[PDB]
Amino acid sequence: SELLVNTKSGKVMGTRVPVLSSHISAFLGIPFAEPPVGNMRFRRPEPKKPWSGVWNASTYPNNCQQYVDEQFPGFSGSEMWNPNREMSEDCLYLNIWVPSPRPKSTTVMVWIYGGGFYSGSSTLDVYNGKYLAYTEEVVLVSLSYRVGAFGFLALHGSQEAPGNVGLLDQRMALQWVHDNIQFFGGDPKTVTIFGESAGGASVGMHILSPGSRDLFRRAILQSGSPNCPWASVSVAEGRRRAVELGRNLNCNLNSDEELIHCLREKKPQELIDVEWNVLPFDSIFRFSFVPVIDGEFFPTSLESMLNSGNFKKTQILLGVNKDEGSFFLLYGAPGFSKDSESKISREDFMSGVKLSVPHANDLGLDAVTLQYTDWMDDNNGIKNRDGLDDIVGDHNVICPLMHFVNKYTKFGNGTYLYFFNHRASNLVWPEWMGVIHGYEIEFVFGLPLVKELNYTAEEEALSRRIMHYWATFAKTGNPNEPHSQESKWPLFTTKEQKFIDLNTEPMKVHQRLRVQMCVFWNQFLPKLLNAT
Amino acid sequence: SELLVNTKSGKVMGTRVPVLSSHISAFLGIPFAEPPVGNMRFRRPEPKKPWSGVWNASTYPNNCQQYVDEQFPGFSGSEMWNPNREMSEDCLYLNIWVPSPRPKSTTVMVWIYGGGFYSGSSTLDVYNGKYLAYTEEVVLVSLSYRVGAFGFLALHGSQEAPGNVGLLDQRMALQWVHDNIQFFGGDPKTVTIFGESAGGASVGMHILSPGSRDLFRRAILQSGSPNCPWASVSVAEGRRRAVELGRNLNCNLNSDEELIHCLREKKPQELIDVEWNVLPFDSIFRFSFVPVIDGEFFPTSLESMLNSGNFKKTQILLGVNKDEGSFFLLYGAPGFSKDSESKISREDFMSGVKLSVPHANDLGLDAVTLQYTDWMDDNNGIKNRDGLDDIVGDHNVICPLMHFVNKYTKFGNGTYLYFFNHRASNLVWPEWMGVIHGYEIEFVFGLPLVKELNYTAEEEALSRRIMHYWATFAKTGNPNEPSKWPLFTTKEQKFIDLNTEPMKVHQRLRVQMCVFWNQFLPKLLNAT
Ligand SMILES: C[As+](C)(C)CCO[C@@H](c1ccccc1[N+](=O)O)C(F)(F)F
Ligand SMILES: C[As+](C)(C)CCO[C@@H](c1ccccc1[N+](=O)O)C(F)(F)F
Ligand SMILES: C[As+](C)(C)CCO[C@@H](c1ccccc1[N+](=O)O)C(F)(F)F
Ligand SMILES: C[As+](C)(C)CCO[C@@H](c1ccccc1[N+](=O)O)C(F)(F)F
Ligand SMILES: [Cl-]
Repeated sequence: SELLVNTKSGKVMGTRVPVLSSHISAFLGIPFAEPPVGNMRFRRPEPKKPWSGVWNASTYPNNCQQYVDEQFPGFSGSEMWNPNREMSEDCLYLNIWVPSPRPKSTTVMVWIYGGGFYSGSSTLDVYNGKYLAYTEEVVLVSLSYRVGAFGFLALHGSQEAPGNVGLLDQRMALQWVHDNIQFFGGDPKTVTIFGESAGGASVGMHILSPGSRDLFRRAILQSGSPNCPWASVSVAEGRRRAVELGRNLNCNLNSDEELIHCLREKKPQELIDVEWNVLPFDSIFRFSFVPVIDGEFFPTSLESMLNSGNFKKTQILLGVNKDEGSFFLLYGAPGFSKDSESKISREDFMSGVKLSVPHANDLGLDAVTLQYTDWMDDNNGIKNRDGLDDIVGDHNVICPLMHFVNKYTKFGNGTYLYFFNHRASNLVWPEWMGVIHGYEIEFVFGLPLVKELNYTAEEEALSRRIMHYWATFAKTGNPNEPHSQESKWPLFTTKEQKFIDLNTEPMKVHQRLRVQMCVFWNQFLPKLLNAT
Repeated sequence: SELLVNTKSGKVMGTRVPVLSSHISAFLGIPFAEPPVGNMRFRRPEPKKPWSGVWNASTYPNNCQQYVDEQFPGFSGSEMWNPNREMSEDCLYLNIWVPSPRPKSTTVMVWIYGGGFYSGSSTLDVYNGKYLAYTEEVVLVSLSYRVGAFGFLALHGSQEAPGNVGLLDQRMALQWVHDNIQFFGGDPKTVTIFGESAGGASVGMHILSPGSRDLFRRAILQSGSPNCPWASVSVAEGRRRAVELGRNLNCNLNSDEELIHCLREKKPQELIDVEWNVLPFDSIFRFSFVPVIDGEFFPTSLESMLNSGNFKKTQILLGVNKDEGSFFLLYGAPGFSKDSESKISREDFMSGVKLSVPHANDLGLDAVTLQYTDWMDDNNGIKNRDGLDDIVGDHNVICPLMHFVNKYTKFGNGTYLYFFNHRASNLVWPEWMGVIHGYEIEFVFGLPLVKELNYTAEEEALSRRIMHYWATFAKTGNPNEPSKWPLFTTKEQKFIDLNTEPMKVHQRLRVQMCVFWNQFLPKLLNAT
């Protein structure tokens, strides 16, 4: 049977699912690690021990314990990102979509959801992997990993809560894929890991980490890169936060042993409820428990590894969306509302840049402000809104990614950069938010191909070319089909620095994506701040 | 006679001079102070001792000892600024242009030449005051003052070379006008001091200095203000340079009096020959001997005086020209040439910014560069040129003056700001240089009216209105006679363009770049 598979660990029974007037195979909730529960909470994940009999893999598994967004209850625009299954610590599972009839040894794509390393689920409606698998005939894998404290509590020196275990869960799902994807018609030698936001950062951390390097061939990073300011902390910062987490729950703080034993006695939701209390400053686009530069999963600073070319050499495809910042300003900055134009006064702009660049001293904030203010028209609420938007998106996403692409390229074997700037005709968020962080995803997953979701014809077409670029990149390492008559996404090179827009207009090639502002964020500000 | 005048210090005989198919009286080289020579070198000026008989004021006096420019021998665009008379240390004279028939108690305008405090003359063809006096019926005065070491050698604490004597010379010329201009038909209660560059700066120093306030009514500042980076130094920096001059002429440096007596024994040119060697940085738009914040001519810091409103409260009219920096890049920056578009490479740009902002550290230089560079097209030679042309102009002239204008307006009684962006049709300098530092002057003095100088008909008209604004301001404190030039206010910050096209009103003159230069960069440099 097409739906029964003999994996290394045990047998698996999938389910046939309809997809655009056809069908394909799905294997949902397949375990790839022993449940990280009880005294195992905060520990490195252990391989799932073999099982006898058939594993029912016909339904999505649990989502990991995480903070649920309740800003807009019942609003589809936000809840579309919330867990849609029972949360549980027993959440280490992956999902596979296999074309029917089963392919021989085809391209694999592994999806690593984002969500600031504090949230995310593999089961969301926007991650339904059937359309992409079916349309591009690839084997699509959806993995999961512990988020928040559960996946990132870092008490360096301790083997009970070493940190980076959520990144280690990802690696184990990858190893799983490497050991078994062949039984599903996938080529373990041609696996592309791709992810958005903390998912794009994860992908890049696997490109850097020596222990993850050989578990994949190529990589795709969307709206996130490993060196993002919010994607990692030092061992000290990691330890301070874990200690503060304990102080927040009246834990014994004599030793890591006692602190850790204490935390393992708290119910999940108890940790979640104080999770945000450990951050250094009041801010936006900052998350509590994230990867740590431990000298193990990450041998040295991300920067030195990047400067010395100490990373996996291969082809990467990555890009950003036009308004990566709006989502965050809406949730945590004064002046912004989802029920208005959110025109920002000069006062709100000032408090806004402070909430956005939390680590900056006075001189630093002055420089940012100077950088994003039109002093001829400084009371213009629209300019102030768009100004703060760009601040948040340039600082947290775009410039850190450009820094990364520019470094990676000196050593890599092929880079393709994109700027997604298409505002969906059916977006549920207000107009001022633009092409929001996370909204190219529905195009990558081909949701526009399901007529009942009301996308325009041209949107279906955009979705089809994006999936084709992705899959084609995945199979070959170049998004372009050889000897094709269509316009060509050119190679990004350190000398030319070319990239394309991704929208419904005919492709356009541009150069030096946001250089001005990125020269500021990547070179100048860092210096100004170092000078102190 | 109309040409014979009894002054307080003595009798003076002027001379009749033609002007636009007509005539007016001219009184040239009237002495307003004892020649500051010999033992008097570097000292405060002493009032001119009265004389018996009649003083021959029919020809221009000597120009003060100064570094003559030889960058372009023969070339008129540069030589028009060099001394056109013999240089001497006996150079403290002033010139008066009086309309004929002699007016009664009329408006006076006193001109103060510039040239970074190291040069300048009262006799240049472009300062001939006959056109302005005749056309507007004002008594026009051009005074002079010691420049370079002779006017600003500063060994604070000594009476042999206290510093600021050149500013004290200007002040004495003002006292003279105050005590005598009435005898020439001028109203001492309606004296306007105006000047450009070091001259525009001087004007502001007299607005600041308590000792100079009651000697004039109003002020006009052209492309210069007191707080310009190049217009002053501290008592220590002043002393450091004075000592370094001695070290350069192998002088005994045991004490101030000894160092001084030694500098007095040198021939004028010997001092001039080592003048630039005392600058601490390798740069442009920087001059060796300049005013010193001594606590006497200037009570406190220029800024504290500005913040506390400690200065003369009156009306002021000032402005800048579009391309202040070009003159300076041409002379001292690589890449620039009088005979080419002077397109600048990225490398000549980096060095050019280091030459323009000599005090800033690396972080500072980065902020400057970041600010004036278009990174999507960083190898554009024209943007690099125009870009460097703005740095030097914004830093040295435009932003220091906008800072001044905004501090002054908080306490003042009326501000009028202009932006001069017309390029003379007959300019001898290359197009890339634009509207150069000092070229509004020919318009303020109405040279466009003398037909043989070949200015367009519309340039004569631009000159005519500029002169009328100046004189009308001088006379009433408002350049408008009952299209208006609106008042500048801290809320609106309005100013006008001064060109051939119909007047246009703008707001917030170069606010973007000046927020950088006046607020951000200073802070950056202090912190780091
Ligand atoms: C494809 As998503 C990385 C789950 C887009 C939204 O997620 C952001 C976010 C940003 C600003 C406000 C709220 C949220 N949110 O609720 O998820 C965050 F934080 F997860 F990264
Ligand atoms: C006690 As809280 C007001 C959930 C700490 C941070 O809150 C952020 C936030 C809240 C929810 C998802 C993402 C973010 N963020 O990325 O900053 C914001 F925006 F509300 F301040
Ligand atoms: C009305 As003027 C203030 C005597 C014209 C420019 O003079 C500048 C200058 C700037 C750059 C190069 C050369 C010179 N120059 O020979 O005078 C300086 F220095 F006098 F102010
Ligand atoms: C030994 As030299 C080459 C007379 C030091 C300064 O020289 C300036 C300069 C020379 C003549 C008039 C004005 C300036 N200036 O304002 O900087 C420049 F430009 F030549 F370097
Ligand atoms: Cl003495």
